Parts: sequence; C-alpha cells; structure tokens
Amino acid sequence: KVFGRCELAAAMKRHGLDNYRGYSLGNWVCAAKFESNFNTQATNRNTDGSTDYGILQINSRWWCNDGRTPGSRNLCNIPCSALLSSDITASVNCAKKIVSDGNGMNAWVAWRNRCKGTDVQAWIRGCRL
Ligand SMILES: CC(=O)N[C@@H]1[C@@H](O)[C@H](O[C@@H]2O[C@H](CO)[C@@H](O[C@@H]3O[C@H](CO)[C@@H](O)[C@H](O)[C@H]3NC(C)=O)[C@H](O)[C@H]2NC(C)=O)[C@@H](CO)O[C@H]1O
Ligand SMILES: [Cl-]
Ligand code: NA
Repeated sequence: KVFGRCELAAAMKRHGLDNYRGYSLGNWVCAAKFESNFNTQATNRNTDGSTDYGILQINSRWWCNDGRTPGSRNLCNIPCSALLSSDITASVNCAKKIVSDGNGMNAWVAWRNRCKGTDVQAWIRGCRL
C-alpha cells in the first residue's frame, strides 16, 4: 500500500506517535517520506547481509528475525514480514522501542541527513488533524 501524506499522518497519530519521546508528528512523517516514499512493501539489502523493512525501514540485525542474518538479534520479537503489512501497527510499536534505546531518531540515517533541524511541521500542512 502507498499511503497518502495526510492518511499516514492520521494513522501515525492514532497509534500514539505524535510527540512520543518529544518528537513531533512532522518528524515521523518526514522520516517515512525519505525512508520508503510511503510504500509499506519497501525492502533494501545492506552490505553486512542484513535487510531493512517497511514504511520505516527497520533493520534485521537488531530488531526483527528474517532467518537469513546470522548472528542477529530480535528485540521487537516479531517476523520481519510483519513489518510489510498494510496495517502499520507492528511498525509503530517497534519504532517506539527503537527510539527509546538511547540515540533517539538518529537510529534512522535518512532522518538525520534530511529531516533533523528542518521545518518539519510543513509535512502535516493541510491535514484535518
Ligand atoms: C531503524 C534501524 O533499524 N536503524 C538501525 C540502527 O539501530 C543501527 O544502529 C545501532 O543500533 C543499536 C541498537 O539501538 C545501537 O546499540 C545501542 O547503543 C547505545 C549506545 O550508543 C546503548 O544505549 C545501547 O545499549 C545499545 N543497544 C543495544 C546494545 O542493544 C548501536 O549504537 C547502533 N550502531 C551504530 C549507530 O553504529 C544501525 C547499524 O546497525 O543500523 C540501522 O539500520
Ligand atoms: Cl541519507
Ligand atoms: Na534477527
């Protein structure tokens, strides 16, 4: 599923991401835009053999199990395929765990390079909400 900008914003707010750990809704919408272009089915292979999954490109080395990343961990205790559903519930719960681990949203490289410090409130402009 390719979400619309305001559609994803309302979904993220309903699942409790608005201001979670002090990060406003626009930050999460911006991060999703540059990580996956709002496509829930996005997948990307890393050089170390791990894979990134879903709307927020969560990594298999630490957070989920895909059965093909030898030596990995599974801190969200969930199959990586569950992060590709049209329903973003699993991705949001895991992202809540990730952002609390110590380095905040710097866990997402695209957020650090393209969203951090910018006028992120623009990403929720025009949405009823
Ligand atoms: C969205 C996503 O999956 N991003 C991936 C990053 O999570 C990952 O970076 C590494 O993440 C781990 C787990 O959060 C970091 O470990 C933590 O380190 C801090 C101190 O910096 C400490 O508070 C924690 O104890 C420790 N957690 C543990 C041990 O469970 C680690 O610092 C990150 N490594 C880096 C930044 O080099 C990167 C790299 O694998 O991939 C992203 O896709
Ligand atoms: Cl980047
Ligand atoms: Na794993």
